[PDB]
Amino acid sequence: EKDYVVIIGSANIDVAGYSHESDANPGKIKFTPGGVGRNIAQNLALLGNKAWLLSAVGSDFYGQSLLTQTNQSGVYVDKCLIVPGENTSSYLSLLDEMLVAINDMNISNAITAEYLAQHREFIQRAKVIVADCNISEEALAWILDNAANVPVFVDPVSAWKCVKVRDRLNQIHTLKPNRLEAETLSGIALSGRDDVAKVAAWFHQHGLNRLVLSMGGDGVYYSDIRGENGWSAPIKTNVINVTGAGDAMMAGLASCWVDGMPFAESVRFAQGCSSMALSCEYTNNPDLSIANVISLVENA
Amino acid sequence: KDYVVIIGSANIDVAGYSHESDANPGKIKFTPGGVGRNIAQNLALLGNKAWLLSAVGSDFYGQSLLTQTNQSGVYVDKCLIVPGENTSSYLSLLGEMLVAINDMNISNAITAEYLAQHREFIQRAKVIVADCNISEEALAWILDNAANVPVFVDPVSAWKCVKVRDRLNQIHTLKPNRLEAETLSGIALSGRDDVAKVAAWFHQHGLNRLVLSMGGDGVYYSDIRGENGWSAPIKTNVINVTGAGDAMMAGLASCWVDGMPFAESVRFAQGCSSMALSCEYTNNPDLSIANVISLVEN
Ligand SMILES: O=c1[nH]cc([C@@H]2O[C@H](CO)[C@@H](O)[C@H]2O)c(=O)[nH]1
Ligand SMILES: O=c1[nH]cc([C@@H]2O[C@H](CO)[C@@H](O)[C@H]2O)c(=O)[nH]1
Repeated sequence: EKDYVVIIGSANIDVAGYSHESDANPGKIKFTPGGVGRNIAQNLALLGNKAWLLSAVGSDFYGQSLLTQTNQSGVYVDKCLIVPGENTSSYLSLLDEMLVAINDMNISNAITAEYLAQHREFIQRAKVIVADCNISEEALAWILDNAANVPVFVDPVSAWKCVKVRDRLNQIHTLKPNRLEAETLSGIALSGRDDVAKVAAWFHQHGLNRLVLSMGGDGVYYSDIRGENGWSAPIKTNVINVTGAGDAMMAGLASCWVDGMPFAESVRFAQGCSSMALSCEYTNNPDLSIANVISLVENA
Repeated sequence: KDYVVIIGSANIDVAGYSHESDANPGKIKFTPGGVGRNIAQNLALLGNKAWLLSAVGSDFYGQSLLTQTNQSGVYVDKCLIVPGENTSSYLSLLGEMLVAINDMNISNAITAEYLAQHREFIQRAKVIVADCNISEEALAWILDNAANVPVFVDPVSAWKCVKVRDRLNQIHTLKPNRLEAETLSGIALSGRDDVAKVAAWFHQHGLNRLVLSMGGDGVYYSDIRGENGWSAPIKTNVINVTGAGDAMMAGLASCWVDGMPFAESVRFAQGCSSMALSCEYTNNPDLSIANVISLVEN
């Protein structure tokens, strides 16, 4: 089939260092593919979609390895950028539960409007576009201004990076904030479940088509500007690794949209994807598939 | 058609610098590391045909470590890619160093069986450099099968050096720092007054040549045949101390292979160390005979 999805976002090398026996201590150090956009792209390939990553890595060899590893999970990485003389962005975590974390993502800024415009007609012929908020405001504005009626799904990434979305909700098809992100955007505290209707009305008054609000233990509240809303309860999971849960949920939303699925069922399915990510030791679960998510959901 | 063989570990060093002081912005640098791998790179840069015998895992980042190493001149074609293992790494949080993690278990994949599959190739090298990251069995194998090829040994750390203690009579040149020499000999190196005694210990235990680096005090060198002396440090603007010992070791082995006398080899080696010290990286990209000679003649 000649249908594809375009993901525009960041590709990181995650580095986790675990202390044992808590100067130079022995321990375990794991390099993994990371970055919200790259992760999403990988989950979409595993969900069986033709996925193209538009992203940036540097010439530091390890950048090329990141791309290669990503390509092997199914992702089309050929249009990605290899920036001369820059380092490949990275997310470093010192664990024991995370003690300290460093965030080195300046190369995100190389994902420019000029870069994207050189692939304009290719982006405009995608079935859906997914964008994360690691990219600059100019680059996100470019995507939203040139989507040519292709739905743009936006992953807000963090309370800090989500704000670039506030003035452009009327250009985003589906937004998936967590509690802190939705509070930051709307300026309305999400104290309890009682507050979500008000926060959702805020998002829709500001032009957002569809809100997928994840509220942790409280579940997911979903709301469509056309009137449909509801709560979906969490899928009980024994959680091994929370990293990648949101990336899984975003991938499942977009895949379900492209597959022709209704909103409420797409949200439940997305929750299942997330659940698969949660019970896996990795940022992405290699066993994520329509089959297994369907099996995980129907058994509930 | 002459070459040098280096047997040791190949790491990815990761330096994370906390910037403004949770998820903190900062800088994270991935670089090639590992004593053996570093030495091999310095030897290629000094113009020698250098072959690395080492182990990396199948984690893609391993393959690129090899590729980057190769790009610096090193023949990486005989290295091991261990299925379903991770590439060893040295993680550092820095500003001075706060914490550092050491993940080097793949070192154990550099086995006696592995080396024996390249036995005749190792036995035709001009010199063999081995680091003490490898297991005691693997180091014993090298020393037992060097077939009269000189083995230069980098002791790596006070912890890892001890595997050398019972086999000094098989090692051509050993390059310990103060702490390593103290750990091996059991003789404290309190002041300069102690080196003669430490050196006599090493020679009574069969070591051919000692190159003892004493930090600020310089380098003390001693040959079992009688020659010994102090060489004063090369006054350097130190930017990055990582890699200084690896440059010094490379320079010793290169100078030996080049036919140089001991004392001149030590001065030259110090110059290499100096180039490494004044550089931002674990290896200086500008390391060369030309530049070391030019640095030394002053
Ligand atoms: O600011 C950011 N921090 C962390 C990530 C990545 O989130 C992944 C989990 O969702 C994780 O891989 C990290 O690299 C990002 O893309 N932007
Ligand atoms: O036990 C060890 N710690 C650190 C290193 C490496 O030393 C390099 C500097 O000499 C540095 O690259 C590290 O990887 C090693 O090989 N073994």
